[PDB]
Amino acid sequence: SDVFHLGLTKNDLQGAQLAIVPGDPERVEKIAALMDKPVKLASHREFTSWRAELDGKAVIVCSTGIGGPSTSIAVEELAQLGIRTFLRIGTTGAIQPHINVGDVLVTTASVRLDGASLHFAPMEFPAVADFACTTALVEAAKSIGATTHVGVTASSDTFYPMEEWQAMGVMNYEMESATLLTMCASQGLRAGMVAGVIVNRTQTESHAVKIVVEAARRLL
Amino acid sequence: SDVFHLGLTKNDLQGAQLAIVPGDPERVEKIAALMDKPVKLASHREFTSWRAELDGKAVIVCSTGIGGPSTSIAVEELAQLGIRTFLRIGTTGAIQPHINVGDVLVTTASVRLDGASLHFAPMEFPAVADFACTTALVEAAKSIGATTHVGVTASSDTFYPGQERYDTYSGRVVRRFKGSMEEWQAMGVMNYEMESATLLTMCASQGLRAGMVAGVIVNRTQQEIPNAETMKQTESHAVKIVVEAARRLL
Amino acid sequence: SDVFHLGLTKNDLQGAQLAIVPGDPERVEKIAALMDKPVKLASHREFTSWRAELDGKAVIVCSTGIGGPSTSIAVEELAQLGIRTFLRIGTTGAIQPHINVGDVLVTTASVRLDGASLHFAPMEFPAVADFACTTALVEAAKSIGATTHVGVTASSDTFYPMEEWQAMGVMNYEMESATLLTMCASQGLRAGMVAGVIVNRTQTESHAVKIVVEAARRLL
Amino acid sequence: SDVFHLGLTKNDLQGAQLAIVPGDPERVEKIAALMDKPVKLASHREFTSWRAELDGKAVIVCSTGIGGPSTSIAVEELAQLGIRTFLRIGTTGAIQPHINVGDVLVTTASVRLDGASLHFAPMEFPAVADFACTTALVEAAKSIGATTHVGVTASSDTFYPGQERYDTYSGRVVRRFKGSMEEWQAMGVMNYEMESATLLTMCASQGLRAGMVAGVIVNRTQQEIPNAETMKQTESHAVKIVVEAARRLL
Amino acid sequence: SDVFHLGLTKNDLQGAQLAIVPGDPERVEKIAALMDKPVKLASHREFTSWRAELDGKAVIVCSTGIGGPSTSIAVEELAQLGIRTFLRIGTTGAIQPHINVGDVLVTTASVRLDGASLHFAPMEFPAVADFACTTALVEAAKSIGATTHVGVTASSDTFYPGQERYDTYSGRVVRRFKGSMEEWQAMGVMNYEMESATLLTMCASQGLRAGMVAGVIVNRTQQEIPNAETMKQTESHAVKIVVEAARRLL
Amino acid sequence: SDVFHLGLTKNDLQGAQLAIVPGDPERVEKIAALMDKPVKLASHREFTSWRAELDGKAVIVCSTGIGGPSTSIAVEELAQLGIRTFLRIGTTGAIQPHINVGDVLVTTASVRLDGASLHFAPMEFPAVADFACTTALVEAAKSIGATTHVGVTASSDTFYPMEEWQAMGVMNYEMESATLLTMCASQGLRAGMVAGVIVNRTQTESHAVKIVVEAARRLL
Repeated sequence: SDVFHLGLTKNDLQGAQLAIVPGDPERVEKIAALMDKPVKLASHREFTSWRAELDGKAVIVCSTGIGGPSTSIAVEELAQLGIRTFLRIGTTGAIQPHINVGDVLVTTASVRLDGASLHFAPMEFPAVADFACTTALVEAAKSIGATTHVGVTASSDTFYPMEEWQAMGVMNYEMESATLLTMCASQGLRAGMVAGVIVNRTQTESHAVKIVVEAARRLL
Repeated sequence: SDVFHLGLTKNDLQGAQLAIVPGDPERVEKIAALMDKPVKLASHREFTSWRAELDGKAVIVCSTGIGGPSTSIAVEELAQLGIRTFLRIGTTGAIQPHINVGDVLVTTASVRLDGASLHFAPMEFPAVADFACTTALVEAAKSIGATTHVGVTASSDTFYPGQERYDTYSGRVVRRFKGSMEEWQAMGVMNYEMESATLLTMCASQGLRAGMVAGVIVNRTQQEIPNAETMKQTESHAVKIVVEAARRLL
Repeated sequence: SDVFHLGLTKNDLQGAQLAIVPGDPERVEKIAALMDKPVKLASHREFTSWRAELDGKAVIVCSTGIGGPSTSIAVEELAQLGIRTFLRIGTTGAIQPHINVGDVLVTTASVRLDGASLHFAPMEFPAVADFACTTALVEAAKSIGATTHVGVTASSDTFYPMEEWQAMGVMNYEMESATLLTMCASQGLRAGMVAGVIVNRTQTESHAVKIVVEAARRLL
Repeated sequence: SDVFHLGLTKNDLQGAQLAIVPGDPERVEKIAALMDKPVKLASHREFTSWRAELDGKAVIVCSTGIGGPSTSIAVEELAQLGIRTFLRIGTTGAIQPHINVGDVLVTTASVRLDGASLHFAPMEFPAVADFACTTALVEAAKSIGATTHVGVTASSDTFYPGQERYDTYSGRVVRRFKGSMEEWQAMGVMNYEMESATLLTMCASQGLRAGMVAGVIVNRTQQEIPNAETMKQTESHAVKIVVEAARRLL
Repeated sequence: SDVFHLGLTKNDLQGAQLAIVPGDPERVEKIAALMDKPVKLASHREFTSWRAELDGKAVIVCSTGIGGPSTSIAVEELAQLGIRTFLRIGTTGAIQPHINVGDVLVTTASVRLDGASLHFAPMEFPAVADFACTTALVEAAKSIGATTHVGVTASSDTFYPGQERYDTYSGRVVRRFKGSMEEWQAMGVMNYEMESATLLTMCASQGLRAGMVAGVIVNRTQQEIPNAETMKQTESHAVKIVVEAARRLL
Repeated sequence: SDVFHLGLTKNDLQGAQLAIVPGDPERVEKIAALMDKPVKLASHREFTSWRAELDGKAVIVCSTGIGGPSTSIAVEELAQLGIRTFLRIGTTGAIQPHINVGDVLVTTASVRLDGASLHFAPMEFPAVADFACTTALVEAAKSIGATTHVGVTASSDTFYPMEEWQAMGVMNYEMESATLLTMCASQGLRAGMVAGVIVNRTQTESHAVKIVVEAARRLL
């Protein structure tokens, strides 16, 4: 009602200033289930949103869809509704031999191989994560005894179609973080990014979900 | 289960070689309804598929989702499934003052303001529609009596700054897109959308045929706002066009 | 007199709103000869112009010279004199095995490998042909029984100095269409492009000349 | 018949190793006339060639046509024919208020606003003139008593938008060239033309020598218009300079 | 003599695996002074090195010089010498009105307005600081009671036009940087400097750890000018921070 | 005092309108020693400046440091203090087989492989030397019987980390000339560049120092 795509009003958010933004609706419900007073708000196209409460404060969980373009819509419209901190959780493969399936990756910054990040800042600007959010993710991962790696993620527009990134120390590949981190860092919004390792070519997801919620708690 | 995202098998398509591709899964059923024997195949994320019949030949209707990355997945997997002709149907706003709500747009080629197309051809390559598809769309529009505009669409990786919108959280657009809307207007660009640069570039570079039609449901450059029922009536006409276009391409 | 290079006045055009623009003077005379009341108007540098009449309406035939830069001068100065539709005819080689010497190519759009097109629009803008002009060329080719292929053409600044274009379905190579199509599509002018196949590495020009004239007729 | 466009054989050149290259074939005869025993070799499209003698050595005079693509053809084929030194003669407008009609410009290097040069060297490579050629041109100008300016020229693939002209059909220039003329003016660029980026880049990158001189026949930044006969007199002086430059390079 | 510019041998470092890297050789001694047993190793050009001890472990302090090219030399040679952690200390101006003289800046990542970083990773790669280094710097600042800002720095190959300064000889800035300062301000960039894009990109892409802290000594966006002694006191605090950060990284 | 880095006033220059700008302090002293009334003015960071006199006119010698960025500071601040002509002297290797150790290279223009030149003009603008300065360097080299080559130099941001430049006739590699030539040619300042060949992979520095001084003399 207040926004073009999400089908939400400011009032729906009950003062929420933080959102957790996974890609998929099934993951949204799982995340909200970990919190208090979970309520489904809306479901339009790729954007399924729930509301919940952490330490007496409202938090929103909203799916992004696939890629920077849909992610860009979700984040902008949530910011219009008052959210100032965004935490993404995903699941990925790793490209480094020492990263084990079951490990947790906290992204400090992303390689900008997407198209949407350029709609926010020129290529020379860093797709960097917020320091508070990065710290909270690392703390919450240690809190549940997760094995954690912290570093750079490669972010692109294609799922499928060179070992330069490995030689440069890149941890993993995904499709959304470049847009998310760039759009937030260049517009006065805080953003964090965490992922669970589900596969590694050189070689247990509920953890990342718990970690993102517990991180959110430290940021309220 | 033959493909990685759509949850479809080759046999499910019943030899179908043309697909109609809306963005929104809510629209899949209602366009399948215009055809014979509509059946719901699968529904996974924003990829909802239905199969139907037109003049005795199997046709698929499948949603793409929002943006080029999502669209590329849909197109790639359906191509694997044997689809060789893709007709995009949409609803859009216009960027020219003389284009009215209720008009129909057929896109000859797109301005590539996206990222995913670059994975299929370099920027020098044109995001051009197939001649046969474009002709069928133009002829179905005219047979229906629609007011039709044929030309260039700007295809953007974002709904907000790539479309030079200022009524946003930050109120700012990066220099690349500052003044960009006036530029496209002066160049004769008809409209903005978010999926066509990917669709048209990947099909033109891979021996597949694609076209795109859209109904105008709003115009940012006009003061008058669109009527409630006229927006729903423009959507039904666009749907009619795409089906009647498909009939000529079978 | 009215323009910098062509040596023409508005009055010279006698109301003409369409021009056929081949590269070479010998081709201009050949094209004008097919029409009624052919008259040579001027010859300065690369630009040799004739006037003629089709169905009682004035049409101009004007040579462009070699490449986007000279082509850009001819088209601009003809537009200043009132032309709003431009049809190019050339002769080329093909790069696709199924294209035969004697076949006719109608270009829907061009790969922009030239420099001059960038003086009109940034690289992301399509070097696309006008739909009416494209339709008229295809119709006129069928009218005389020509074997016709319709698709993308590669357009560059060099005649001589990778099989990526073939793998991408590109029909042929030339030097002028990118500038022509981009400059017209970005400035509210209609343009079409047709060529006769004179050679094919993977392997009868009067036809293309007749086709361009008959196409012009349908566009008046 | 040794080359593909000029319609010339090696023997036709009589061992000539320097060529004077105007753009317009109308100018070929009149510069050949300043030299001994002028003979018309060939004339095909805008490639008109004449041969002459200077201090007993054979010299060629050949037109290039308009733009880099045309020029590249001329230079490439003449290089094949054994030409190793190229002197460009032209007439030009100036872009600086203090450069007067009747002045002479010798170009040290060019701003590469063209496409064809990129086929010979990447953009990082300078479109720089040969030192010996530049020196000869500067010395011939001074010996004649010409008012001479030595510096950078902007070389454009277009006469209109690349030169930021607004008095055109559309009245618009793409953002790349909006404000570009004021930029070059502030950087000390002398003039605009259309062939030098190609000429200078291809010669500098291939072990060939090139220079360029031009007579100023107009100035867009001045209110006064040029006299009729002063434009023809500036052209004859420029021609004189290039011949006298050629004498020192033989 | 093990390296080509610093005039240092491996053994000179005494197994040191962390280095503090100021720009100015005048600052090398005074930061080495905060530590145990400071000794002057070498001094060649703007590469002055001192060694010291912190909690019993050898530490190096080495100047980088001005700009990315100079810095790349220092970092490369020290890396060869076995340094694996680099902490940059500087003094800087701010570009945000709410950042006050005497505040401290810890850089999370840098805008890459330089050339040398491109030799280590493509532009798409982020000029990002190490998490452990950034954490140590932030914690040392807070332990000291400093007012701290954590975020993005713009790193430029020039002090004047890349920082959009107009009070220069020419008074002009090339279009790329015209309006650029307002752009960075709106994006939340804290400050300008000249070495970090190179430092952070080369370390992040080569398995080395780097961070950067700086004391604010001036603010172009504020009318009030900085006090004389407050500039020297901000410098001593920054130095304190970097040493105390180093203690946690050993 | 008048400038941010160099520690100089206008008065320090005593009317000087030409500077010789080598990279290193040891070279500055050597150059000033060749002239009359040499006086050290200042030494801050990379910038060590001396004043001297040639034919009764003041000249400054000031070191630049390594690379375009430091060079850019020195040249700008000297221009603010009234210098309008700059001559660089260096020592380099050659990449052409016919260039001998002991030969002298006068650069007409540079390949722009640096980052700082772009802060002054876009890539299409030539990193070209001033004609007067180039002429004076060639004359002064002939004056002492030096073997001289005149042509293009490649200029980059890295000392260490393809034979395209050789095939294109490039004489040598260094790190400063691109910034110097571009920044001067685009801002109404004259600049020249000369170097002595100290090594050649395909195969006596005081000369270049004498040559730069004698060149300066001709430009006053």
